[PDB]
Amino acid sequence: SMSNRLIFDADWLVPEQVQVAGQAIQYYAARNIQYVQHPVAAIQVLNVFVPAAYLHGSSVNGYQRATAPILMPNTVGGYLPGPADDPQRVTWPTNAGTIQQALKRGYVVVAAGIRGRTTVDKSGQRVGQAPAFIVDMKAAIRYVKYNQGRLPGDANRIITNGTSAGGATSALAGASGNSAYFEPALTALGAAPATDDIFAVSAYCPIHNLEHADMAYEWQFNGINDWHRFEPVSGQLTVEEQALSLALKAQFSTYLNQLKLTASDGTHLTLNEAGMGSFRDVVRQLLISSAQTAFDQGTDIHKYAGFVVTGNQVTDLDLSAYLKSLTRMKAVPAFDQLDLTSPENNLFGDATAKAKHFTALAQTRSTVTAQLADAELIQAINPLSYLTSSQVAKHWRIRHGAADRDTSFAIPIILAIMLENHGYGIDFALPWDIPHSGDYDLGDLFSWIDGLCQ
Ligand SMILES: CCOC(=O)c1cc(O)c(O)c(O)c1
Repeated sequence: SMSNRLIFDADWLVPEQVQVAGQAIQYYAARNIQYVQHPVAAIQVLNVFVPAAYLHGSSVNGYQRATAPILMPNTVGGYLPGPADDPQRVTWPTNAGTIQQALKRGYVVVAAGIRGRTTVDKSGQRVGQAPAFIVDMKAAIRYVKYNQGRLPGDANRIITNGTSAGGATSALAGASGNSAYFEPALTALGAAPATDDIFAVSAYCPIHNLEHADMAYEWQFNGINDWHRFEPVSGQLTVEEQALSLALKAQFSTYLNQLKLTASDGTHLTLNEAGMGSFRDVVRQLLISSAQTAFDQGTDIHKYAGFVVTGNQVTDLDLSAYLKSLTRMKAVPAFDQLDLTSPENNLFGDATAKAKHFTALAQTRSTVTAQLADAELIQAINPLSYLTSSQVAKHWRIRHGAADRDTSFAIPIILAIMLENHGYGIDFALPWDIPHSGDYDLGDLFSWIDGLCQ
């Protein structure tokens, strides 16, 4: 209700510890904070965790109570609801281990719970489909920022983190700070009256740019006709699927070209009608760079086909061979399925429709009665749209595993290039033989954060 003043009180913080890696880590916790006045779902609370030193005058890793970074991780996966996390948490889904490490690192952590596509309200009405997830994420950011100086850590040093859908969530938050589009939703929630622009973005395999992901996917996996994706399940593409695949691949050239992406010197990155060109060379060079890094560590990079090694250097790559050994994960279309059965179909549904299309192609060739999601909505939840009406985070670190087949490498790469083309700081890589996952390189992530904040 409006009796909730959204005022944080450090006296709520109570001491706890967690034994991790030969050390007990001392911290304080304040759990289940209602971060908006008018929540529609019980999941809409946030936890706050604080290195013990910050309640005793002391410092950790060069940070203090007023200066510490605020890590805002989320537990969002598959665009499902992400409960408020907790270093003591051991039920799926959780990044408790990351929270432990971030506390050890001296970060304040604010783990907000976020509605997802399956979330329902008191009556059993869906209230977690787009753009609920980013609205909630923003509402939690606003809470923190409204509470600057009551809440430990620096609210001008918020750094979101997330994996997959959670990665897109982190990314979208960094891209869309103070976007007018979300104002009516936040106001309807009674979120705190403060800004929601953040400082830095960490994102692992962000499943974003959803309305172009079908094109990017086929540009990559066309020619590979068997797919493999909890139960082991697999199929073989139909002629119809193959038709869509070939068409989706072709269309990707047209989309990619109009982006006007450029390389470091200044060359327009392009593709011809057959999907070949300087942009494909960039993808290839990034995989080559990923393989070299592993090679230098004594890793057998020939686990996957295609790599040319000359002496001690990965000099080239047969991209098609690699992709064939990587294997295709999703059928066609990969994201906007024609029978509305994908997570993203469900994501774009509403209180009325469980699922919608979000591309012209899938709406046109729909095998089930369906409507197209609002064009402004699709646009609003795509990070890329804010780079080409908001204040954007200036610092980004993006990772997508070279063994991750959940979305085309082209998706994170486009994001990284746009960021770079437009003057943002951007640390990008496709970590060798890394599957769909996140938080696997915390030592480098934390070092990157420490580079920004100290
Ligand atoms: C399965 C874990 O990762 C996900 O969050 C995720 C989300 C999506 O929207 C996807 O399309 C996907 O392949 C994975």
